[PDB]
Amino acid sequence: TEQVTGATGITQSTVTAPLPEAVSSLSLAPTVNALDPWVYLNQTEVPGGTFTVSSATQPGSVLLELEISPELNLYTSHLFRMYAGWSGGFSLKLLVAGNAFSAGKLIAAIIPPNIEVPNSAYLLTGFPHEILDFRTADSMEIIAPDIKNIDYHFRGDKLGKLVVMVYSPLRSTSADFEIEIKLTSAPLPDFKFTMLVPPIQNNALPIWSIPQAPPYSMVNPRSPLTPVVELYINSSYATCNHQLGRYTIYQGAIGNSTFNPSGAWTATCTAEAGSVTGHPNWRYALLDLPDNPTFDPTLPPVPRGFCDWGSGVKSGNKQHLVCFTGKKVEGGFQDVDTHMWDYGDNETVGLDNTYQRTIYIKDPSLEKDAQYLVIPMGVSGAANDDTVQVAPNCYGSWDYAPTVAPPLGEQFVWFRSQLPASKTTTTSGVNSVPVNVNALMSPDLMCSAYASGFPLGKVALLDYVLFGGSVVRQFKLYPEGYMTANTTGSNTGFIIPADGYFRFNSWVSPSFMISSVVDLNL
Amino acid sequence: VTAPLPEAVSSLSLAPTVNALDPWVYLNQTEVPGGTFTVSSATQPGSVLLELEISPELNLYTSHLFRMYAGWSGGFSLKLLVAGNAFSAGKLIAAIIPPNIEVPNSAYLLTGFPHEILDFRTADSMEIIAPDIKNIDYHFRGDKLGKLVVMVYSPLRSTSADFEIEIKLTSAPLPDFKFTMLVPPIQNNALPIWSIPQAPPYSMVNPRSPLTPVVELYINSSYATCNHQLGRYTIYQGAIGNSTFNPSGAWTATCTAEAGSVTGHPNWRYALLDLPDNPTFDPTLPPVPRGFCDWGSGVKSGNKQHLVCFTGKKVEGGFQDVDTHMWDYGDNETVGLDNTYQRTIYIKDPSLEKDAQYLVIPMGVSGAANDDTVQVAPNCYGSWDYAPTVAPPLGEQFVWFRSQLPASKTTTTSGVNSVPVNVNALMSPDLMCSAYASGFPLGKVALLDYVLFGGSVVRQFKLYPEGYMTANTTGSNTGFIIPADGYFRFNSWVSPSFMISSVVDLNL
Amino acid sequence: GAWTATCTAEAGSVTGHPNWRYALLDLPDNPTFDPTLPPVPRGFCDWGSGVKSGNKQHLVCFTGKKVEGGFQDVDTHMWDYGDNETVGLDNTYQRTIYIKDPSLEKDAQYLVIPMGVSGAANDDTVQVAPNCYGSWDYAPTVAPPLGEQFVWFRSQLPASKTTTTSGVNSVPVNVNALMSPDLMCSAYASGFPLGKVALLDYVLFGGSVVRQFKLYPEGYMTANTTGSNTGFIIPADGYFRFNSWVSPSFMISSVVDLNL
Amino acid sequence: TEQVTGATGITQSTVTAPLPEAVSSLSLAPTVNALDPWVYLNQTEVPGGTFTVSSATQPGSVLLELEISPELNLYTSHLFRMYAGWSGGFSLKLLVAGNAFSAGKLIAAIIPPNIEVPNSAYLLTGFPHEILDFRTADSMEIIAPDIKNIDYHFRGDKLGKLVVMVYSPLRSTSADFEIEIKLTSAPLPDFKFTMLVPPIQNNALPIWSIPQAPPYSMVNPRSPLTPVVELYINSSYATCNHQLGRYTIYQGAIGNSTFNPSGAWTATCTAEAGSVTGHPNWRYALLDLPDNPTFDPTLPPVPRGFCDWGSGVKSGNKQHLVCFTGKKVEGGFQDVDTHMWDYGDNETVGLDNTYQRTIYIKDPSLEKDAQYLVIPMGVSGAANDDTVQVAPNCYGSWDYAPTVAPPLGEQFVWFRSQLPASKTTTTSGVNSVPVNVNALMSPDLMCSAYASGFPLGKVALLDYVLFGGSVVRQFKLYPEGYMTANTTGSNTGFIIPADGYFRFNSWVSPSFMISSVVDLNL
Amino acid sequence: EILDFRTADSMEIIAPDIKNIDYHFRGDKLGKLVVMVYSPLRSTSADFEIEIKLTSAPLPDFKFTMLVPPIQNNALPIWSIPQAPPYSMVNPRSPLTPVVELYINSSYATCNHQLGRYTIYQGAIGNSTFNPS
Repeated sequence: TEQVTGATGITQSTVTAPLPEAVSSLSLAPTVNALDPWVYLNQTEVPGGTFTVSSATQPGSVLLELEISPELNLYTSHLFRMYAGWSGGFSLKLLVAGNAFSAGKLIAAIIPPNIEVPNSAYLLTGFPHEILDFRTADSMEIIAPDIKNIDYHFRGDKLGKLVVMVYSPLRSTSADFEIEIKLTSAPLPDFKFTMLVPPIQNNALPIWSIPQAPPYSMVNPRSPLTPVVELYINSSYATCNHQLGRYTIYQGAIGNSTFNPSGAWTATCTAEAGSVTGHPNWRYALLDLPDNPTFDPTLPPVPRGFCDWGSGVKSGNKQHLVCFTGKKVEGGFQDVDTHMWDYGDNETVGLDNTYQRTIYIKDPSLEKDAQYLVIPMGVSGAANDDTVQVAPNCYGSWDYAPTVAPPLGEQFVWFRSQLPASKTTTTSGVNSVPVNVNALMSPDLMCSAYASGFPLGKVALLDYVLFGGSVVRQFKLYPEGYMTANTTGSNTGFIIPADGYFRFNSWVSPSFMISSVVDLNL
Repeated sequence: VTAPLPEAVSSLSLAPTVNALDPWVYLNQTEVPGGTFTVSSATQPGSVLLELEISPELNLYTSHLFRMYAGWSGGFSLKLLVAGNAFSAGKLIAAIIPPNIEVPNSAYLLTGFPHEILDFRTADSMEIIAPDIKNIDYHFRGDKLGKLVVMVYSPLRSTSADFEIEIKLTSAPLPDFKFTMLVPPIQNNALPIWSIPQAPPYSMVNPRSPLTPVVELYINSSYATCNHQLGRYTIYQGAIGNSTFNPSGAWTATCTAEAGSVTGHPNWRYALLDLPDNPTFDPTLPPVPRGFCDWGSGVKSGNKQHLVCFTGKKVEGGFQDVDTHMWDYGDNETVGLDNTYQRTIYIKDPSLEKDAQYLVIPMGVSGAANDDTVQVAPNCYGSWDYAPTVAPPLGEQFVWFRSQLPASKTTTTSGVNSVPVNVNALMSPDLMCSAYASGFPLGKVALLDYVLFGGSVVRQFKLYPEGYMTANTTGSNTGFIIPADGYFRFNSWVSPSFMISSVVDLNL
Repeated sequence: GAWTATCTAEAGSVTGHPNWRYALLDLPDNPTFDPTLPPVPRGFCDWGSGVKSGNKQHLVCFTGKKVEGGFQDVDTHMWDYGDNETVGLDNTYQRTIYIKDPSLEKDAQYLVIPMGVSGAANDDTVQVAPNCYGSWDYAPTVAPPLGEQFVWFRSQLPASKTTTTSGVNSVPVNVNALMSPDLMCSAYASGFPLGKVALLDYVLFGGSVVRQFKLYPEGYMTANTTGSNTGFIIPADGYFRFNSWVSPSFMISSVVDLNL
Repeated sequence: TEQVTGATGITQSTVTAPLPEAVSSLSLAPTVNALDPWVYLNQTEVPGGTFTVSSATQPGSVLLELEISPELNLYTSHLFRMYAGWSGGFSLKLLVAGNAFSAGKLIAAIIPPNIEVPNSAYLLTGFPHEILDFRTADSMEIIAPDIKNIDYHFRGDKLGKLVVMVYSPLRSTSADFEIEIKLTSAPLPDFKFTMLVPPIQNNALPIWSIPQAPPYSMVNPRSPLTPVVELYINSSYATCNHQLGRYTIYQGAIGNSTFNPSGAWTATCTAEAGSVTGHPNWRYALLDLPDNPTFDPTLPPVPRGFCDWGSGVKSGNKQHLVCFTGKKVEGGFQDVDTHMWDYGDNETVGLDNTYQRTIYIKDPSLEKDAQYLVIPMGVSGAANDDTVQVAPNCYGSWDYAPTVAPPLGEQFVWFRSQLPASKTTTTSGVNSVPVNVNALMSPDLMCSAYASGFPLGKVALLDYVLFGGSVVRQFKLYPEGYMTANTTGSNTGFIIPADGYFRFNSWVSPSFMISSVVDLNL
Repeated sequence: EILDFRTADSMEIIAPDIKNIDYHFRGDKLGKLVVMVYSPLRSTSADFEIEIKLTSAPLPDFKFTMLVPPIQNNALPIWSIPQAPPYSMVNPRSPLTPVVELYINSSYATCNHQLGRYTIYQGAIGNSTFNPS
């Protein structure tokens, strides 16, 4: 069908099925559960279906990739949580923003299941497909068939994918009119469910309901016992090699990450003899691991969720970590006092800043092979926020969290925590300096995330309401744990408030660029 | 096509009295109150531009009749007008929202609802019938209502025009639409038409600076946000904070004046404001007397910043030897007290009597204080529902009621010399007059025409329910002025997101 | 806003009791002294304390020499209207006014804050506004229809006496205003039916006690009163509410006993 | 109906009647005079029907306002002069300039009679109406009905109005393409006249024929006996408070304005005793008013059309007015001689510069209560063109002409007159200085205006032909008397020639802005 | 409907059941019947209170539904008081002393007692108890 615009211009509401539909008989299905007709009639936006194509996007890179599955339409996905088996295709719609002054083509091809998706103008046309002009636009209705060899799917079956790619780049220099694409779908008339079953499955919940709580209520994994004073963003902090604050939906807490940071914040050491030749006698001590009684590489080499300060790579007499320390005694501990301690030993690499039992202790009179408390508390010496930020190098094979960096153009938003500075009037020899701690992610959000497991291949785009809805920033939360925001400026000290009320916006693809922009320089 | 969901004529048999309407009301078409919004490339995707409800408010004729009637039924034939251009890129999807049903943030989900779409480029408006979804034979007053939600089916990719598009909605009750239960024409619902009496702003009063006529209107980018108390008013909540409908009466005040001296620098003496309105210093009622003062000259300036005041010892019959005296708020040397809202204040008089009421007339300001300093109202923190600090939506600036404050100098050694300054009042009770007279449609903004030269020049301002007016400004300047000729006039109801078509060049 | 005012303060000497000097009110609203526009600045004052009292009756005022930026030495000063010794000028509306200050500069603007009264002046004396005659369509004098009395907005004016020899001491008195702009607010908002008087109910004790008043289009409010008293007062609790449109001849069913 | 443009673009010739037509039976009409069919077929431009809408015009302000009456179409109006009663509607056409690159809507609503016309996008849609797009344009044919409660109108009946307003503002930044709107009309087939009557009525003549005469032939009311040396324009001369040169079509000559300025230029005074304390003894004198023998406020306080120089507000020994003066004697006057005279007295305000009998006279030996001639002649002292321009302040209740200022953007064009300077070689004590006089309007034009009374609510747009048609300026003549031109520059000394040949262009609304522009700076 | 005091004949006004719903449950919002003095007693020659009684009867269409056991929290239309002399009643202020008589005193303008106070809705108020003894 075709229609003219308000005046001039021409827009086509194309409908076609690039690949024929082979409706299954559902004979093997024990019971073919029907479905509400108004669901077929109604259309919904596919998760991650909103991809924007500008004149800068390279031609050939795929912008959208959807598995033909009940997850496409919200209603069908929610029902699929009720049922067990599903069948039938989907009527996907491509809503395009056509102006008749733009110039370019997009191509939508249905990739069969178990077939790799290529990304190039060439080499992608082979698949059954359709080409949409940007000047025509308006709702190319793709009848995405249900490519099947079994009569109806069970959970986990590999599924065909619809992929949209820039067929011909946008070039019309009408002053950078980007084209936004919305994709919607709904079950085809042939779609049917089967085998009703209690509604608890592995489905990612179609909408993840964010508990309306503020960040300052959240705990700081790297700095428990310290409220999250504000959310924070820095350009310099490219990567994050932390092991205490790191959680993911799939693998759970990683490395030293724990869901009770305050609970595990404490640790103990055996205080083995010997010391390095530093001006203050730094007696060695080995952290005792309740979970690793038999020291082996596959488990962590330090107590779960112990410490992540990692002040200096070669910190000698300039930087230190300060901690309460007391000798274990009947009941509790003996005269617990603050002391300047360090990871491993400065004298040797691989131990200067790593994760191992061996650690410096300021206490000159540290008893040989006596259990000693250690509370990392804070930092002293010449440390600063960035020196704290760099976590110690973790090595071995103890499933430690790999260091990660945000996608180009985005930056890691952190849960900034203000660390009080403890200073002694008497000559205890130790004076913690004011410092701050940044946490990649807090377990509180991750709890609701685990409840509403992310849909595979999608990314939680959470918009952060700050001033009662007047100001709404947008942070992209990745399933790996880190949260990122699209930033244009280049500043290290830019701040975000801690008003709260995180809310779920929609499911977007990792490549998706946040429409909202945070000017760090501003 | 035109009707995504066919209307279900209700038999109304349950209605005690079927109140028909003039057929010509159905025949005629007209724009709807508040059904005006601006869509622009700067708009955020997935953000509902506008939300309505199938209700007699859609048609102004139907609303006017609704003031007479208690019950009503039927949908609304709605026609959507687009101020589009050829360069425009995008489509609009309007999805009728049955009551109790939530609205998805995505157009791909809005498509499921009974909807209908046009193109920005096409000129002929599209007609969408928005049926009334009823679970009862007819609809009483105050019940939940199905919503009409307009969403940009496609945002502005080309954006070659780079100027927003105006949308206006027209509605018509369906032939099946019927009223019932005739009642006296007095309803809490907002009147479709707001009639603003012609009163020049100078004819209005300045809450911040009584006794000084509003000399002009002011615009300033520097004054990004408003934290004032006296000026603020609200259509719904009435007066907020210290603000009162009589700034003149509340201007006077007094303090018990306990015999105490300043601690950091004992050149001043401490006095506590009595609270006739608040019998006891409660954390919920205002800490300062109703409508007293919000100069906030000093932030930490113990001496350089000072407020003037006519002060006198209280005696039988009246006060004593009322003389100018310079004063401050709380403890200048104290954090949380140098500039806050509480009883303690500075007093210049070296001699202050132990617990004697002193007249307090804030009068004016002294020292190095300036307009910028006074514009910053004292920071007040507590649990007495202080008036919240507000700022205009991005792209719009506050318009204030500028007032001129005369200076006062003394040759004799009274030690007080009031520096000349200006004052800015957020809103006027004289405009709240007609505001309260005619209610605001919920979640809608009044668009006011301000006429200066007998109609030759008009400035359009948005007046929000919160009580603050804004103007679209392309430029950025600090000292921009607007005359006080007057003749405020109501234009239309617009959504808060609406952008004023007219623009004001501040750099001019 | 109109309360403040200024006078050119020309070099004129008082007659009768010396030590006072004449001053002319400047007319920012009225550029030039005209027989049609008001002779005094808009909304200046109408105290009219004295009728022929050269010294017994007087008005207080905060006055200061006008200079760049602002006024100078704003101090209380005793003042009056026109020529207290002159018939047709003692109590009228003309730029000429008494000034207590012995030192008045030749043609310098002075701040004029009418503030309050002084001397023998009392509430009755202030209640009599100065007689104004001319062609400037001054507000006509009005009286209530027989059997009804005006209801006024009483206000309290604090006194002020000085220990230092400033020579000015304000006597405490009250003030009565015929109508309030805060009520004319809604009056203008909703016009009056032609030739009809609004009958409004005034509620004092949360509805326990009500008082019916008529609000005439001329601005004055009246109440039917069987008794006759001078000092009768009514609480200011509030809650004015419109009852019904009535003809001017209407007699309020409710009655207020003044002797009570 | 619809039609495409030369290529692309789309234009609609809409026809519709927003309000139904109720044709009267004309039963009560004694005789229903028919009307020439070709008049119905033919279309004409309505007076004031050419209103231009640009992207700067505020949305909401009404641009056009036409009473549905025979005055709309020229032919019908001229016939209506022949007849007595009229009936029937009109087919109004909206000719729009649509480009398909513009963007905006205008709204035309038929206001019923005796109903106030509002001006706002909202609050105006209630009336029966139609919305025209600027991209479609081309002749929306509005069938303006004849809203009647009487079967056929008599003269003076209130009539419904068609009002056109900016429904949606023009914004298309195609480099300031303003849109010009022409409105034309013609009687509907039902239109009929009745009761033929001799053709002399109160109708404004449909076209006002300007007598082809030059300004220098015109007289200068403020300075008779002095030819109008040129037409003149000044930025500084904002308002005009003159009482000698002021005429209007409706109320006739106002204040001291007279149709024989030269005839009344003379006056006489009684020369009452007393003088002010100025260095030269300025004897007082009271002007005798033939029309005001009993001095009363309602009539003027000075002789009709006496004097308007008004040199100085506080002119003492620096400025004066000079006039021939002679003592009345048997026959004529005794030794009439020039003398420096003044309005009222400098010593007092309200008399310094006002209109009253009392006036200064230079003559030291001015006889008490002796009639004396006064001929204002010219000016002396330190006067200049602008000091002369300011007329004296007029006060009282003698129906004096109110001071007026032009609409914003326009300026008062004047009839500049060059005043010869009389200088005495002998010590007569008086020396007139060269000066000029500006006149708001001359009675000569107003004579033809009275003949062709202006249509109510319209303004005479007269184009001034100067160089034989090569140069044609445009001056808007308001019925109040003043003539104005749209000026862009800001200069006080800009001049217009006195070639002549004023010609009538068309009837425009007061809000109308002259298309032609005069650059004062140029 | 409007009635005049002077007339003795009763005026019948039908009080319709305004329903936005098929039928009412217990506790729903209901249309109110309001009686107001249309014109005041300006004459006041009587100066005595005029008593008003209201009588009602269900309209023919009036109908019930959903039979249920007869127990509801609503107040009974008729209140039955056992015949008990006040001296047979107990005095909270002074137990052990029978209520000798009922007392009126103009001087006792207001009551500030705690023990005596009782409330139908709130039961005992302040120190008051159902067993003063």
